[PDB]
Amino acid sequence: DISESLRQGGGKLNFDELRQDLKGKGHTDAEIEAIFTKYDQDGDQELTEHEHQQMRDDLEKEREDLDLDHSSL
Repeated sequence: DISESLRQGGGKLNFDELRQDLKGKGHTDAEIEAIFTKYDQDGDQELTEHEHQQMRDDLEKEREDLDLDHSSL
């Protein structure tokens, strides 16, 4: 509940869809679209779960800790 939205916040991140998470922040899409490419975490922002499924391998090479849900203190 504490974390990201649902359709976006729980599936895939897309520039236009990532907005579902961060709807309303920048001025023109061009500004945000470019800015993220350099400053965004992944510089991709437009990738669905289906595409993510095929392309990168995060968990292939990463170990999560045994957490419960959200716990940012």
